Amino acid sequence: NKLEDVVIDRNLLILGKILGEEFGSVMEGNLKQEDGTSLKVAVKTMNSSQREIEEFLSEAACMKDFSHPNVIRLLGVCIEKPMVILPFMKYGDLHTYLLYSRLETGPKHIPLQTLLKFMVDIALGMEYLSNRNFLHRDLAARNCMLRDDMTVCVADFGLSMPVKWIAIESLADRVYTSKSDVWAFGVTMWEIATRGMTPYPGVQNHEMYDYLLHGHRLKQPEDCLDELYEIMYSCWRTDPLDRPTFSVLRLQLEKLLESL
Ligand SMILES: Nc1ncnc2c1ncn2[C@@H]1O[C@H](COP(=O)(O)OP(=O)(O)O)[C@@H](O)[C@H]1O
Ligand SMILES: [Cl-]
Ligand SMILES: [Cl-]
Ligand SMILES: [Mg+2]
Repeated sequence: NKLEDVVIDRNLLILGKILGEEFGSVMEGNLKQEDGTSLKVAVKTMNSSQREIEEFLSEAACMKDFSHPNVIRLLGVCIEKPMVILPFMKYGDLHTYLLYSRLETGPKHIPLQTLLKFMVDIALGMEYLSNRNFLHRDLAARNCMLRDDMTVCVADFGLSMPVKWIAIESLADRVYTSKSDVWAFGVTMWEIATRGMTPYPGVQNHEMYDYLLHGHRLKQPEDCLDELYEIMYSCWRTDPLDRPTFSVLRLQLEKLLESL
């Protein structure tokens, strides 16, 4: 009953072109605001029990209350069939951006100081979520969005295959904790320092557990500072408990950036 303040009236929403397509489609849209003005949004669609539907609205109400510059907001949900409504980020996801920087007509070559700042943004957003015991469960550069001022925010968390982002302990069992998000953040850092390489070249998805079980990890990128590799490497320690917290990671990266 009380969790209806997360619901948006359908006729305040206009749906346009598809941005992306398995168990959902994401579309551009316009949302009319209490302001009277209209905002550009991205809309992701997704039993029929009353117990299961309240569990969704609660989670959504939770996410709508998140307010941090490095965490994307949930604007609300429309129910026709549920659709979650997020602000549209014109500059798109960090992974594509990273690939474009390696091509003419894309952003310029991204210097080290900018790549590190991206990692600090993501660490902060992750620290914010972790502080609220909210597991992300799908961190990767493709899920880090660029705001119009070029700050990075984490996205596509909560509300419920990317094998190469999944921590060893989570491959082995049905186990996902904050330390698994930390593993994923290391992979995301590696994606950023490689300017968008797919993790583990030469390793196939189905080989990933055997490969990790043998103690192999993502290799240091060619010209990336030893200090930076040490930080990402600590994210993949076999024992989840030996991995640093996000608060620890975030300060390590700030101090590294500050040193340059
Ligand atoms: N809030 C948003 N604003 C703008 N584009 C978005 C937003 N959320 C997702 N997208 C884009 O829509 C497409 C589909 O997103 P998604 O289904 O989350 O796929 P992916 O697996 O690439 O992250 C992607 O290209 C993604 O970058
Ligand atoms: Cl590549
Ligand atoms: Cl590798
Ligand atoms: Mg996504």
